[PDB]
Amino acid sequence: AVRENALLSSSLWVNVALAGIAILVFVYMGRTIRPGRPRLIWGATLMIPLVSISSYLGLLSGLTVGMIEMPAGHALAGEMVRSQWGRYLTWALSTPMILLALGLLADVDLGSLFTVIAADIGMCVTGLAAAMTTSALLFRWAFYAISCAFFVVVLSALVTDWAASASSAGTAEIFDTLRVLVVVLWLGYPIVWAVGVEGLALVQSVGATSWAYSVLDVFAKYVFAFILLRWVANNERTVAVA
Amino acid sequence: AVRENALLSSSLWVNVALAGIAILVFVYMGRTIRPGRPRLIWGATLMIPLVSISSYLGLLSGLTVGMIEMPAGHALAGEMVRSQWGRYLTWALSTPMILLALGLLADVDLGSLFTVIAADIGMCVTGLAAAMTTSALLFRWAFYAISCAFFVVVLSALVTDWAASASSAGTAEIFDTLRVLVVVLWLGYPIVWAVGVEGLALVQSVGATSWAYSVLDVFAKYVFAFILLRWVANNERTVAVA
Amino acid sequence: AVRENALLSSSLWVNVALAGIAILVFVYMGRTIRPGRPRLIWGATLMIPLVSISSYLGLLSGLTVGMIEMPAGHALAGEMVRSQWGRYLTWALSTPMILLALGLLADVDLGSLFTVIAADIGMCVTGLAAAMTTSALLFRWAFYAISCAFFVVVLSALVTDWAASASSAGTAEIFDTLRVLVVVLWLGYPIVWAVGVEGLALVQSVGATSWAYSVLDVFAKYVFAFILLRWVANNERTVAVA
Ligand SMILES: *C/C=C(C)/C=C/C=C(C)/C=C/C1=C(C)CCCC1(C)C
Ligand SMILES: *C/C=C(C)/C=C/C=C(C)/C=C/C1=C(C)CCCC1(C)C
Ligand SMILES: *C/C=C(C)/C=C/C=C(C)/C=C/C1=C(C)CCCC1(C)C
Ligand SMILES: CCCCCCCCO[C@@H]1O[C@H](CO)[C@@H](O)[C@H](O)[C@H]1O
Ligand SMILES: CCCCCCCCO[C@@H]1O[C@H](CO)[C@@H](O)[C@H](O)[C@H]1O
Ligand SMILES: CCCCCCCCO[C@@H]1O[C@H](CO)[C@@H](O)[C@H](O)[C@H]1O
Ligand SMILES: CCCCCCCCCCCCCCCC(=O)O
Ligand SMILES: CCCCCCCCCCCCCCCC(=O)O
Ligand SMILES: CCCCCCCCCCCCCCCC(=O)O
Ligand SMILES: CCCCCCCCCCCCCCCC(=O)O
Ligand SMILES: CCCCCCCCCCCCCCCC(=O)O
Ligand SMILES: CCCCCCCCCCCCCCCC(=O)O
Ligand SMILES: [Cl-]
Ligand SMILES: [Cl-]
Ligand SMILES: [Cl-]
Ligand SMILES: [Cl-]
Ligand SMILES: [Cl-]
Ligand SMILES: [Cl-]
Repeated sequence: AVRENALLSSSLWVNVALAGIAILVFVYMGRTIRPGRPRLIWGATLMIPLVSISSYLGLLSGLTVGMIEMPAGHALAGEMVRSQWGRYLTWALSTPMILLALGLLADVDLGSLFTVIAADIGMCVTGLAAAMTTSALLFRWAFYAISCAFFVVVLSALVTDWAASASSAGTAEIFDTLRVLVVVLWLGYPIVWAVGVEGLALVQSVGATSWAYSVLDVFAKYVFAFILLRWVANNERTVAVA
Repeated sequence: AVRENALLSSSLWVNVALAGIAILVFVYMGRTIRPGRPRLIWGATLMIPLVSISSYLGLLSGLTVGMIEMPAGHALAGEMVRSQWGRYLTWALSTPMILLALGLLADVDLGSLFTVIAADIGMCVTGLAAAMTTSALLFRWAFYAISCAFFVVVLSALVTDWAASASSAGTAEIFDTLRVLVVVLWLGYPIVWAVGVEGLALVQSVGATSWAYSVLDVFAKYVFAFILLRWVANNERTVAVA
Repeated sequence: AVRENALLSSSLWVNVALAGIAILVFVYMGRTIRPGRPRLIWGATLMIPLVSISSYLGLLSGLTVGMIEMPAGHALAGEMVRSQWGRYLTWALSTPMILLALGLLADVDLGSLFTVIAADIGMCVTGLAAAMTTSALLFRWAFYAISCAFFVVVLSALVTDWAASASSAGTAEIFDTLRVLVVVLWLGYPIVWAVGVEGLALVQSVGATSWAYSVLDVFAKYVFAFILLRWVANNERTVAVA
C-alpha cells in the first residue's frame, strides 16, 4: 500500500502524464480522418494509451500491486518482493489492441488475427502465473518458458502471413517499419523480467525494474501508436481501398 | 454472506425469474427461425438472458458480493459497504453479447466489431476497478472517468459506421430503434453508480441501488432482446440476404 | 500446497509429459505445411497442448488449486475438499482454441465462430462458479445447470450451420469424424464433475476424479489434435482452396 520511493513513484506518474498527452495528441491527429478503414484504425490506436493509463492507475492506487514471497533457490528466497502484477494483467488487453491495430493496417485474415490474439493472451496470463507462483522456483521459470512459446507464435505471424497480407494491402512499407519496433521492443519485456527482482534478481531494485518497463511502454505504445497513426493520416487512400 | 433485507433480496430474485421467462419466450419465438443470419442472431440473443441469470445467481449466492471499505473523502469513509461487484464482472460478457447481436443485425465489419467489444470490455473492467479501489477516493473516480472514455468509444460506433452498415444492410429502421434504447438505457448505469453508495452516496441504500440496476437490466436486456428478436422473426428475408 | 498422494500427482505429471510430446510431434508434422489455411490451422492446433501444459503446471505448482468447504446437503458438508479450479479456468482458453481449429477447418462464418466462443466461455466460467460457490448446495447446482445450457449452444452449432459450412468447404468427412469426438468426449467432463467429489461425491477420491479429467484431456486434446492435423497435412489442397 504505502510507497515512499521517489524512483518507483516517478516511473508510474510519468506515464499517466505521457499516456494522457498521447490520447490528446491522437484524438487531434484524427480530427480529419476519413471514415472506414482509417477511422477504424484510429479508434483502435486511441485505446492503446487508454488501456495504458488504466494500468498505471491500478499500480499507483495499489489495487494491482502485491507482495510475493520468493521460493527457495531465488536470490531473495524467504523475502517478500513488490510485484507490479497489474502490468502483466493489463497487457492482456493492451497487447491485443496493438495487434488489432497492426492487423487492420495489414488487412490480415480474421482467422489469423484470432489465433494471434489468443496466443498473445496466453503469453500474458502465463507471465502473470510466473510472477504469482510461490511454491517452487522451477514452476516460476516453467511458466516463463511457456510464455516465451506463446510469444513465438505471435512473432511467427509477423514474419509470415501478416507480412504477405500487408504486401497485397499496399502497406508493406509501414508494416515493415512497425514490425521491427514490435519485435525489438517486445523482446525487452522478458529481458527486464529475467534481469529484475522477480526473475534472476541481477537488479534487485523494484524502482529500477519499474522504470525499465515504463520506458519500454513509452516506445512500444505511445511512440509506436504515433508512427502508425501518422502514416494512416497521410495515406488514407491506401488504407481505405482495402 | 447473510442477507436479511427484503428490498435487496427481491431486486435479485425478480430478475432470476424474469431472465428465466425471457429465455423460455425467446426459445419459443425462434421455433420457426430459418437457418443462417436469423438463427444466428437468435442464438446470440438467447444468451443475453443466460448470462444475466448467471450474474444474479452469483449475487444471490454471495459468491460475487463483498464488503469494501470506503476511503477518506467518501460520504461513508471508514465504513464497509456492500459491493455487488459481480454485476460489473458479468457485464464484461453480457454487454459484448448485446453488441454482437446488434452488430450481426447491422452486418458491420468484423474489424469494427472487434474494436467495439474490446472497448466494451475496457469499460467494464475499469468500472470494476473503480469499485474495488480503496486506497484513495481520487483513484476510484479516475477509473470511473476512464470507463466513461471507453463507453464513448462504444457509442461512437453506433453513431457512425455501424449506422452506415445497417443502411446498406437494409436494417436501418430497427437499428435506429435499438440504438436509442442502448444509448439511453446504458447511460443509466453510470448514473446509478455515481448517485448510489459506491459513488457520491446521494442514495445510501444498497437495496435501492440494486433495484435501479435490476430495472435497467429488465429493459436493456430482456425488453431489448424481445424487440430485436421479434423484428428478426418478422423480417427473415432482409436479414438472411445479408 | 503439500501433496503426498501418488495417484493424484501422477495424473498431473503424466499430462505435462504427454502435452510436451504432442507439441513436439505437432511442430514436426507441420514441417512441410504450405502457407495459408493449412499453416493457420496448424498454429491453432499447436496451442491446444501449449495451453494444456500451462494448466497442469498451475495445478502441479498449487497456484490454481484450493480447499473449498462443502455446504449443507453435500455428501461431504462441513469438510474441506481439494478443488482443481485451475482446470475450469484454463478450459476458458483451451476450449475456444479447439473450437477455433474446428471452425477454421469447417470455414464457418466469423459471426458464428464469435457466438460459439462466447457460449463456450460462459460454460467454463459458470462451471468455475459452480465449484467456487459455498453458501448453498442449490447455487452450486444452479450454476452447473446454466453451464449445461451454454454447452448446448456450443453443440447446436456443430449439429447445424458448422456442418453445412464444412460441406460447402469440402471438409465434411473430417468434420463429421471430429464432431463425434467432441460431442462424446466433451460430455465426459460434466459427468466426471457430477460423479466426483465436487458434485454428488459418488466417487470421493480426488486422485480418481483428477485421473478421469486427465484421461479425457488426452483424447479431447492430444489425440483430437493429432487426427485433425494429420488430415490437414494430407489434404492441404482442400483446406487451402477455402
Ligand atoms: C504495452 C506493453 C507491451 C507491448 C508488453 C509486452 C509484453 C511482452 C512481449 C511480455 C513477454 C514476457 C515473456 C515472453 C516471458 C514471461 C514474462 C513476460 C510476461 C514479461
Ligand atoms: C446488461 C447490462 C448492461 C447493458 C450494463 C451496462 C453498463 C454500462 C454502460 C456501464 C457503465 C459505467 C461507466 C460508463 C462509468 C464507470 C461505472 C459503470 C461501470 C457503471
Ligand atoms: C481440454 C478440455 C476440454 C475439452 C474440457 C471441456 C469441458 C466441458 C465440456 C465442461 C463442461 C461442464 C458442464 C456442461 C456443466 C458444469 C461443469 C463442467 C464445467 C465440467
Ligand atoms: C527459459 C529460461 C529458463 C531459465 C531457468 C533458470 C532457473 C534458475 O533460476 C535462478 O537461479 C539462480 C541461482 O540459483 C537464482 O539466484 C535466481 O534468483 C533464479 O531465478
Ligand atoms: C468524471 C466525474 C468525476 C467526478 C469526481 C468527483 C470526486 C468527488 O468525490 C465525491 O466527493 C464528495 C464530497 O467530498 C463525497 O461525499 C462523495 O462520496 C465522493 O464520491
Ligand atoms: C442439472 C442437474 C441438477 C441436479 C441437482 C442435484 C441436487 C442434489 O445435490 C446432491 O444431493 C445429494 C443428497 O442430498 C448429496 O449427497 C450430493 O452431494 C449433492 O450434490
Ligand atoms: C478484441 C478482443 C480483446 C480480448 C481481450 C481479452 C482480455 C481482457 C483483459 C482485461 C484486463 C482488465 C484488467 C484491467 C486492470 C486495470 O487496469 O486496473
Ligand atoms: C475477462 C476479464 C475479467 C476481469 C478480471 C479483473 C480482475 C483480475 C484479478 C486478478 C487477481 C490475480 C492476482 C492476485 C495477486 C495477489 O496475490 O495479490
Ligand atoms: C465473443 C467474445 C466475448 C469475449 C468475452 C470476454 C470477457 C469474459 C467475461 C467473463 C465473466 C465471467 C464471470 C461470470 C460470473 C458469474 O456470473 O458468476
Ligand atoms: C477470462 C475469464 C476469466 C474468468 C475469471 C472469473 C473469476 C473472477 C474473479 C474476480 C475477483 C475480483 C474481485 C475481488 C472482490 C473482493 O475483494 O471480494
Ligand atoms: C481468440 C479469443 C480467445 C479468447 C479467450 C478468452 C479467455 C481467456 C482465459 C484465460 C485463462 C488464463 C489462465 C491460465 C492459468 C494457468 O494455466 O496457469
Ligand atoms: C482475461 C484473462 C484474465 C486472467 C486472469 C488470471 C487469474 C484468474 C484468477 C481466478 C481466481 C478465482 C479462484 C479463487 C480460488 C480460491 O478460492 O482459492
Ligand atoms: Cl497496459
Ligand atoms: Cl509499485
Ligand atoms: Cl449481466
Ligand atoms: Cl447483494
Ligand atoms: Cl486446459
Ligand atoms: Cl491437485
